[PDB]
Amino acid sequence: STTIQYNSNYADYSISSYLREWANNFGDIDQAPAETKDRGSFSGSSTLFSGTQYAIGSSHSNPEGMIAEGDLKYSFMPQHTFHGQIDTLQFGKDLATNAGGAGKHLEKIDITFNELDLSGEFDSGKSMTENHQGDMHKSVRGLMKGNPDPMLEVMKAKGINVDTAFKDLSIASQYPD
Repeated sequence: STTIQYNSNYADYSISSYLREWANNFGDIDQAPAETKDRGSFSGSSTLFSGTQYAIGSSHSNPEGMIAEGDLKYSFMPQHTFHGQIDTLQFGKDLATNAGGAGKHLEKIDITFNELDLSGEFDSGKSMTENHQGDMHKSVRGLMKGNPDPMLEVMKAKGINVDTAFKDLSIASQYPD
């Protein structure tokens, strides 16, 4: 089952209120110019467009960031679809690089989803419109564009209550203080 760990400073927030705050501050990646448009980084595999971790911070001089872990694949040219399976999804602030030999961490961890089972399939013979409708792609793309609604819809479809405060959510445990 999906469970959640949360920093006690967010005990009164819900998934919805937290992600709306996080996404507003992360901002829309597509409104950043190339020089500062940070498309994130993969680690965990010896190749460029896939990995066991994907980490991305705001392109708008704000500290918000998110980390996904799982079997993470990006189809690159020509359909640019994120697919595979996200097992862990973490939101917070202040991404920093781990020691080399590797990946990133959030210096301020706010919310972590454990065993999220957020997946998407890619079929090169389907259109870009259809491939972009996979749960993993639409939800992560939306967050990158400052829009938490697709991820919230995916979480509701998983039976996760996105309106309950973390302190009252039966699947959520506070991080120790």
